[PDB]
Amino acid sequence: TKVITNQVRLSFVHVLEPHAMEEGQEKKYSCMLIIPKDDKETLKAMKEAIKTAYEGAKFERLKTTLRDGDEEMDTEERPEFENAMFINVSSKTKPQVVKREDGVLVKTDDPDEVYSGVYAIASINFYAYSTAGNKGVTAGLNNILTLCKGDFLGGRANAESDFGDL
Repeated sequence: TKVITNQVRLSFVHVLEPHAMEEGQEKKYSCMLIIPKDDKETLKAMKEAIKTAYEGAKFERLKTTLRDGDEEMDTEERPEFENAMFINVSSKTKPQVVKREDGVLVKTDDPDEVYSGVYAIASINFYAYSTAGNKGVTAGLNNILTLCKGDFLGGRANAESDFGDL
């Protein structure tokens, strides 16, 4: 079940303080990992973990949270997804978030080191769910190593948002 990625890019970053996805829900810690499709190693490991979660709990019809950037996103609007897979990972408890300093790991909560767009190594853990007969395999967030580089991925609201009322 458990994967330690190579380099990925973080987006929708809520690892330092928890956030409610939707109104009324429990606040959680979460982020999106964007994984280059070049990274067979990480994606195979994910595949294998997903398999194991399924094993331990009809496969071809198995719902999972590992998604295809090029297929699901418009990569001219959102180029961070170009040629990438992506996965939203969540944790009810606070993950450890660290960086390397003089070769040792220390915690950081600097918003300049931990931000949407930053590159990182992440540990996650896949597991089976079943919620109001919503069934499948998902992944929990464990910890993050921020590599303290990458351009900021800023929120941009959509047209329906900007223009929808009038």
